[PDB]
Amino acid sequence: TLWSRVTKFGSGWGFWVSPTVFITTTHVVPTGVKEFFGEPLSSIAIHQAGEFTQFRFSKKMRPDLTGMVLEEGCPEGTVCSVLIKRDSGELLPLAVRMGAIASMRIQGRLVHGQSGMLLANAKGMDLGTIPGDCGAPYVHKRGNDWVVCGVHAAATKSNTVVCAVQ
Ligand SMILES: *[C@@H](O)[C@@H]1CCC(=O)NCCCCC[C@@H](c2cccc(Cl)c2)OC(=O)N[C@@H](CC(C)C)C(=O)N1
Ligand SMILES: [Cl-]
Ligand SMILES: [Cl-]
Repeated sequence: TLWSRVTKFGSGWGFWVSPTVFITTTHVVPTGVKEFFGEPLSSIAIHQAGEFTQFRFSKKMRPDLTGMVLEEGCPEGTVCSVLIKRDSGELLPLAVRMGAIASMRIQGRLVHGQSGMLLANAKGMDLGTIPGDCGAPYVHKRGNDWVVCGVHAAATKSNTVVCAVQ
């Protein structure tokens, strides 16, 4: 069910935190549209800053899901999994050790987020390092309660990643 939250969106992915809250990276979001997921813009509260986008829908969009904890990044040193899917729906998690919060200009856009380091398989598949992989969530486990703390925004050709954080 965790992976059923990861949804193809625009030029990447996003993540359902709850039935009404969807997060993604700003640069993958469609532009010049009258709706997202069939809902009018009048029924969505949208907040975008520092390459983090949050949609709060007035209607229950993903009632199949429970709510989980969304936090604004994680402590330095946390090991997260980036829940990358590819177009088949295949599940390809990327393990990352997270570093410090900062704001970094990457290809003209300011990313407010956390850099991290990837922990040969990933490279063979360009995991995290193709445009279609952005928006995937960074998660870690607190007991058996899952915490999402960012969205994939950037990564070097070849092993630093950046997730945008609220
Ligand atoms: C998702 O859209 C994509 C994932 C990262 C990716 O595709 N990397 C392969 C291309 C790498 C180009 C360089 C990197 C970069 C530059 C400087 C610092 C860092 Cl850590 C990474 O460019 C990006 O990652 N740029 C991302 C889009 C920006 C608007 C944030 C990007 O391509 N993300
Ligand atoms: Cl879940
Ligand atoms: Cl910007």
